[PDB]
Amino acid sequence: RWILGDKFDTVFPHKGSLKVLWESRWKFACSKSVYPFHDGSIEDFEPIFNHLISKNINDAASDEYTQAFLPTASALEEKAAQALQAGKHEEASNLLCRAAVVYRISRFPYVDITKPNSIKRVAFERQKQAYLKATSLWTQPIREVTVPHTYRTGNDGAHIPIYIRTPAGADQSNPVPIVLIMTGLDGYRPDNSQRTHEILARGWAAVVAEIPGTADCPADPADPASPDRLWDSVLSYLDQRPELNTAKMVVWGLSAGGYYAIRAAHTHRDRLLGAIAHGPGCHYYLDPEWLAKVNDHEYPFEITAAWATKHGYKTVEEFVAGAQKKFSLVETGIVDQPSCRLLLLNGVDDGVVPIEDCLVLFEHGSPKEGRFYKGLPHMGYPNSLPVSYEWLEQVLAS
Ligand SMILES: Oc1cc(O)c2ccccc2c1
Repeated sequence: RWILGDKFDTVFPHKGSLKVLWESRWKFACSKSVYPFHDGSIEDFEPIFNHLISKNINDAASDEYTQAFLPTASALEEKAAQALQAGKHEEASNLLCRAAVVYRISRFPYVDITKPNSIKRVAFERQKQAYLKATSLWTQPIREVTVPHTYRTGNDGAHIPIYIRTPAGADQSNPVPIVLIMTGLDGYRPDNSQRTHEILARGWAAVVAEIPGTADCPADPADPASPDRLWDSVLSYLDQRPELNTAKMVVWGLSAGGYYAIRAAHTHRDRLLGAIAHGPGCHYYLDPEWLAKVNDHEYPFEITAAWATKHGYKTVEEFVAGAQKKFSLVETGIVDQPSCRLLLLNGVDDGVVPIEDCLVLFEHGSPKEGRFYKGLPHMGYPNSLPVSYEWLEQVLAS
């Protein structure tokens, strides 16, 4: 049935084994300081994972996993405190960024938005504090703005915390283009350092916002229209900001954020020059046959429990039964209207969201843009990253 083919019916070897996950993927990813260990150091993680493997802790959702990371984070914060006092601001920033990655992995894969007393929420709260302190020392610092949700209705929260970073020379006389990052299930606003570096290096502003049913997003996760109101608030705030040119704006949806990039490309087409959807779902990812096997593929841990809560469902059974008809951009007809330019990027052999969720968008609305990587899993890294920046350079060209 699925383009994924033989791999669909496979149980991936790291399933329920943090040992195999580490030894076969995460150890290498950590060494290279690439996702999910970007900004991070193997010297910080190897002792923690050796501890987790020795105690045979495989459930990332459990407190035993989360709390294994916190003493390392503490020691890094003290090393940073020492570095700062000695006037070593670059070292202190790096140590705090390293602490942020330790907190990030500790709260993998999902901070439960309904359980604010959870250790993973506490980990995320400490990560944000570490990260803001680290980035306050940058020549172009990341600044948090709490955007009032003026377009809030129903069960929407009041406040939209976003990260903004502006390149050197950005002012009312010379306002700069905007790349608006929409983050994912396991990546929130502090998890995008290198993306902000690249955006600023091309003379653009970086704005980072979390998606409904994650992190500090106030959008009603149960209301499919909640993202539309969320972006009405964010885009209205950016319109007012004198140094940011909203006439040259692109949205960048990462993984779970890809759904929201695709949706926004239709709902807000007249306010966007373009949208990138990186490893997106929009329809077939909520197919019960797909959700039956999604836990058996490349995602480091169980995903269906996190997905249930992120889609505003109290139970996984209720999620599998109801999600597609409610949230599908195809089923609901969101795709049957025009869109701004939309670049779809993924691995052909994505076992997290199906490649069919890129391909189906070519059978609706405006012409779409795509590059899909043969034999590559979810996100189609590393190939899919540099093409992202090539496309932004074209769309935002002077
Ligand atoms: O921002 C992201 C999010 C992901 O889920 C990724 C997965 C694999 C490789 C890079 C990623 C980057």
